[PDB]
Amino acid sequence: MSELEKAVVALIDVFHQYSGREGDKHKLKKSELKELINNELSHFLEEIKEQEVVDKVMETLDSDGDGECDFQEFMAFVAMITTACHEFFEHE
Amino acid sequence: MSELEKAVVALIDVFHQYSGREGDKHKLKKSELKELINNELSHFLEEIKEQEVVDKVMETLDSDGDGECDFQEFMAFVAMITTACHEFFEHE
Ligand SMILES: *C[C@H]1C(=O)[C@]23[C@H](O)[C@H]1CC[C@H]2[C@@]12CO[C@]3(O)[C@@H](O)[C@@H]1C(C)(C)CC[C@@H]2O
Ligand SMILES: *C[C@H]1C(=O)[C@]23[C@H](O)[C@H]1CC[C@H]2[C@@]12CO[C@]3(O)[C@@H](O)[C@@H]1C(C)(C)CC[C@@H]2O
Ligand SMILES: [Ca+2]
Ligand SMILES: [Ca+2]
Ligand SMILES: [Ca+2]
Ligand SMILES: [Ca+2]
Ligand SMILES: [Ca+2]
Ligand SMILES: [Ca+2]
Repeated sequence: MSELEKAVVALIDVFHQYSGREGDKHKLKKSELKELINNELSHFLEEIKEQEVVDKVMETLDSDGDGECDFQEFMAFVAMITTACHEFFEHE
Repeated sequence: MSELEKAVVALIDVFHQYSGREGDKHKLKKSELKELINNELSHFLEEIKEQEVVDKVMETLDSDGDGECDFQEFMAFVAMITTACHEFFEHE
């Protein structure tokens, strides 16, 4: 597989690992999203240590308003992060 | 870096490699997008061998209508592919 293909699979993998912990196995609840961010984005995002930060992050990502982050919403989050880093690294 | 973080960097890397070949170094023209798809998505997408396919792919991805695929448009493309694979692999 190419680096791009492996990246696609990694995105699916990490979402699977975290979404499947509790409740709906295909959505991230607050606790699952928090742990995904804290364990897997520790170099890109500040560690979440406050309930109010958990709440605001979910509120921002939950565009369909069901209180959880589904795969499409997770991809939008990944796009946000990647775009920020693209602009940072390319000086855009 | 986590697998998720490495994936983010890979997306930026592959876009950088292809966008920087010709013209605007931060957008993919038709030839650059074609080669990105053919070289880097050879296991996910059928190889593009026809001008009309190149044209339709760019037409679909070029949501701002400037004739090229920028980073945001590339991320939307990655989201399309990853979502398709997520649904395939999770039986969603
Ligand atoms: C690509 C990531 C990165 O290196 C950032 C962010 O996490 C994200 C884009 C913006 C980068 C920062 C903010 O945090 C970073 O981790 C850090 O490397 C960057 C510093 C060095 C703090 C400069 C600001 C920039 O926004
Ligand atoms: C995750 C990718 C994948 O494995 C696919 C696609 O490229 C994408 C999701 C859908 C998969 C297919 C179509 O092409 C694939 O490469 C292939 O593995 C899948 C087959 C086996 C052809 C079954 C249909 C499915 O849509
Ligand atoms: Ca869950
Ligand atoms: Ca939601
Ligand atoms: Ca939804
Ligand atoms: Ca270019
Ligand atoms: Ca465009
Ligand atoms: Ca644009």
